Amino acid sequence: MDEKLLKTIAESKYLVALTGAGVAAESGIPTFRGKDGLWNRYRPEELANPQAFAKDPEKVWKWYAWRMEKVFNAQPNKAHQAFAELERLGVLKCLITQNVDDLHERAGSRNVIHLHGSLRVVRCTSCNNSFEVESAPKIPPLPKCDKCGSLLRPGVVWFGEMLPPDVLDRAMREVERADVIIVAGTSAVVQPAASLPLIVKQRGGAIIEINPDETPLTPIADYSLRGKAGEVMDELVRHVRKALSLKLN
Ligand SMILES: Nc1ncnc2c1ncn2[C@@H]1O[C@H](COP(=O)(O)OP(=O)(O)OC[C@H]2O[C@H](O)[C@H](O)[C@@H]2O)[C@@H](O)[C@H]1O
Ligand SMILES: [Zn+2]
Repeated sequence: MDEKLLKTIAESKYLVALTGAGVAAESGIPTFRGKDGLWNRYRPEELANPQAFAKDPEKVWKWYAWRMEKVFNAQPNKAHQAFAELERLGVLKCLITQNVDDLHERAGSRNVIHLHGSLRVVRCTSCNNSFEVESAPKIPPLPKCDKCGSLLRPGVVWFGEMLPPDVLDRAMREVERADVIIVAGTSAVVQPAASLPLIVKQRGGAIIEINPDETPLTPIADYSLRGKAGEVMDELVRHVRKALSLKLN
């Protein structure tokens, strides 16, 4: 929280952000890895992959319906609010997230890229029909497509599956032009998302990591703030807004 950091942010020409599950932790949603991580209690090999879904679609759907209810009922936290405000102020140009929740949107964020899909989306496993839901379905019965009758599935990206080309390309273009990137709440291990901040640094930009833990990205982060995203981002944005308000214009 030194002048240099605030300066880097306030004077940035094209700041972007990459967020992970840690940014939703303060909304009561557990992260995937770490202490109470979901992947530590639930096996990603049975809940986060096409093979498992085909084997037992009822089990996978029951789990996602539960997660959907949790997210739809959760509220955006101070971190979500801070990112939306940083965008309102004209500083944050684009927010790229690995999160499948819609908390960034519900906080007011407008230019959001969902690298790994969204829990609000449900799509067919056979035809191209897809749509959004207001609340979680009850399982059983298995959600079936009203177009061809085939099994529907959560509109999220599972392990081994390819991120939508257009989505990753858009994110790539964003980081290729960013001079500063805030990387908050992500463990920096899952690819290709984890490689996006490297693009910014390789091109000459700065990395600002926000995470209570150190990660594989920490060694190259210009700034690495050990704290919760809610507290850190709220303070950072308030300081940035103040700095901007002081400019003689
Ligand atoms: N309050 C907090 N504020 C900021 N960061 C936090 C907070 N609480 C926890 N974290 C950090 O959030 C990070 C979350 O790491 P992950 O659980 O691996 O979440 P993520 O990086 O988004 O996962 C990537 C991807 O893998 C998953 O399978 C899934 O598809 C996901 O999108 C951790 O490094 C953790 O320390
Ligand atoms: Zn269909």
